[PDB]
Amino acid sequence: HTLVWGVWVNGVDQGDGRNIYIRSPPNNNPVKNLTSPDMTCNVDNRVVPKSVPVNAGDTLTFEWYHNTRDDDIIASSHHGPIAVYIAPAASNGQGNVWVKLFEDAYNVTNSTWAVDRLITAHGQHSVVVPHVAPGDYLFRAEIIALHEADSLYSQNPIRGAQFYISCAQITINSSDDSTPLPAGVPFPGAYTDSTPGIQFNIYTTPATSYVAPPPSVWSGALGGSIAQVGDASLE
Ligand SMILES: OC[C@H]1O[C@@H](O[C@H]2[C@H](O)[C@@H](O)[C@H](O[C@H]3[C@H](O)[C@@H](O)[C@H](O[C@H]4[C@H](O)[C@@H](O)[C@H](O)O[C@@H]4CO)O[C@@H]3CO)O[C@@H]2CO)[C@H](O)[C@@H](O)[C@@H]1O
Ligand SMILES: *[C@@H]1O[C@H](CO)[C@@H](O)[C@H](O)[C@H]1NC(C)=O
Ligand SMILES: [Cl-]
Ligand SMILES: [Cu+2]
Repeated sequence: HTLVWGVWVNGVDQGDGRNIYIRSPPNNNPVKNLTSPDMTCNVDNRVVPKSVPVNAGDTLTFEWYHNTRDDDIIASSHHGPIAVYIAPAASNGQGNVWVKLFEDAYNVTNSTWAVDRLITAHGQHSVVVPHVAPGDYLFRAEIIALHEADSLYSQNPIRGAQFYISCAQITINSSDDSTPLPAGVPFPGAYTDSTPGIQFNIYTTPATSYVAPPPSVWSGALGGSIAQVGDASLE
């Protein structure tokens, strides 16, 4: 169980964003139903009042918490990958609009899942804002926890892959638009019971074998990290 508190821009904390620039759900409960509209931006998907300003090139940092800011972040059992997508806010998540900007499953060297490292990075991970058409966007951060993913939720509703999904409202101001945004995949829709990465047994299968659900990272993506950029206790 985990939620997003706010975002940083170029290492500058933008302040508490809950129900403000984040479309926050009432709680940190997982989404599990792959066909639910809840797969779009979780269970309380609606325009919230503000939208964070950025430029192409900027480093946008998501910040997750479990119960309170800079706490244990998310329970260690919840091993899994992490993705970020983007879409035009016009679409409100609907249609085939979602383009992936980032992916991190398992790191062979360090021998840690993305989530493992997110605990260590005080709940912070980042992407570099791409050169798309200025305007309003949604950035969808997605944690998949696989602690019960040896079953499918459709066949057993008290197990299955767990999605922790958070949509941030981001306004891109300065960009030259050298890589305009493509069409994307829909959510719900893009993940099924048969998609790879959705059913997987982390107790028997070695993490090295894990393949994250498609789609692939779009070519116009600029990376890419899971690491603390800010100190929240300093404020
Ligand atoms: O460890 C491997 C084993 O895991 C089993 O699944 C466990 C998870 O390991 C465990 O982390 C998970 O814990 C949940 C708990 O079920 C929730 O009820 C609880 O919900 C809290 C929330 O954390 C709070 O922040 C919020 O304020 O309130 C709610 C209500 O109390 O959150 C924790 C995680 O933080 O429980 C799972 C099952 O109970 C697998 O099932 C097993 O197969 C694996 O071998
Ligand atoms: C999953 O969501 C779909 C779409 O809202 C709904 O028809 C279905 O009842 C849900 N299934 C599970 C068991 O709930
Ligand atoms: Cl859980
Ligand atoms: Cu949980």
